[PDB]
Amino acid sequence: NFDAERDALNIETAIKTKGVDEVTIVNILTNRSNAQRQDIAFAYQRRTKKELASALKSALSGHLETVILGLLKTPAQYDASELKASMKGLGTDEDSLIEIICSRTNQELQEINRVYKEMYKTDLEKDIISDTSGDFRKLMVALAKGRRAEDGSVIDYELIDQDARDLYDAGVKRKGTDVPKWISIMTERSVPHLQKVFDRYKSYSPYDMLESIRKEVKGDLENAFLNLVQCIQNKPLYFADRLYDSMKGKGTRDKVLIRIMVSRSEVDMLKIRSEFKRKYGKSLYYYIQQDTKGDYQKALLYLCGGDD
Ligand SMILES: O=C(O)C1=C[C@H](O)[C@@H](OS(=O)(=O)O)[C@H](O[C@H]2[C@H](O)[C@@H](NS(=O)(=O)O)[C@@H](O[C@H]3[C@H](O)[C@@H](OS(=O)(=O)O)[C@H](O[C@H]4[C@H](O)[C@@H](NS(=O)(=O)O)[C@@H](O)O[C@@H]4COS(=O)(=O)O)O[C@H]3C(=O)O)O[C@@H]2COS(=O)(=O)O)O1
Ligand SMILES: [Ca+2]
Ligand SMILES: [Ca+2]
Ligand SMILES: [Ca+2]
Ligand SMILES: [Ca+2]
Ligand SMILES: [Ca+2]
Repeated sequence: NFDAERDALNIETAIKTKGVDEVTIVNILTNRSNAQRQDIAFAYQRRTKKELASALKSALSGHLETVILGLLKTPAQYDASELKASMKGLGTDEDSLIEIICSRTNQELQEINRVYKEMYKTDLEKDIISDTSGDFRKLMVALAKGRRAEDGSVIDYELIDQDARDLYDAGVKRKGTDVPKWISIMTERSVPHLQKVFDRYKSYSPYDMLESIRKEVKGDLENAFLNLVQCIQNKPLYFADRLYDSMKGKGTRDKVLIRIMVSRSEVDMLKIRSEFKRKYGKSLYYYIQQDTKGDYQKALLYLCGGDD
């Protein structure tokens, strides 16, 4: 059914139409997989001898341009470019750096590290170091390696219990905090293993893992731990909460809204939508529809995949 040559032709016609036909551009690109969009990009240059990304940057503008250009990048290229943006200058946008690093899998991070190095001619780890400090740096650097332990054939309940007590001994139980212990356990163990550790943790601590973080640490280190634990406990819900935060109240934090819709549209959007509706009462579709307008809105609603 998919025809890259046909799509590229229709996009070119839309770009050259007087005033630019954004609707057609959105209708096509937001209804094609990332892989198909790559095929469309090669077909476009093959036909016009011009790069699609460049053509669209000139033809589009505002939030819509941001969405479209983001969709044209491969998953790794997009994440790599988003990370670079968060660390730009004094990289004061720690929240974006945290979101990406705390949610990507070993496989995703392996490709991100590779592409980041190819695109910016520098190791992702070095830029992270420059935009982080203290234990916050140690945690982010560790996570970015994407070297989380694999899932064993058999569940190690003895270790699960061990880690749970260690987490407790390292924080709430003692004066101060043994941050390195928290970092080692939360970055080295597999996600599934940690989901069980956090459950078992409730048997030793009167505060769950999240509340324990709020009482033990502060600042970016605290926020990084909060994002990590949330994502480990329930990734779809984590993104649903970040999305809600990006639209609640006056205005919109477009940087977050666009990045999540673009990066998770083909990953777990169905689960994100379900968690969103369950917690916020309204559908994600409804929130997007109410916080944005025009072609930009249309594009995001297509990435949403539907109403709930
Ligand atoms: O939640 C609010 O912050 C908010 C809600 C209320 O609706 C209203 O509050 S009230 O007390 O006045 O009653 C007020 O509305 C805001 C709106 O929230 C702002 N959006 S934000 O910038 O994202 O924070 C903003 O909206 C204007 C923006 O330029 C833009 O909004 S959005 O689509 O990004 O959400 C939109 O402008 C274009 C839009 O970019 C185009 N998109 S396309 O992809 O190119 O097709 C397209 O949709 O057209 C619109 C409108 O174009 S026009 O304005 O040139 O005709 O909408 C803008 C707008 O509606 O003004 O500002 C409004 C109004 O706030 S103000 O203080 O009265 O100026 O706040
Ligand atoms: Ca137009
Ligand atoms: Ca432009
Ligand atoms: Ca303590
Ligand atoms: Ca809003
Ligand atoms: Ca808005």
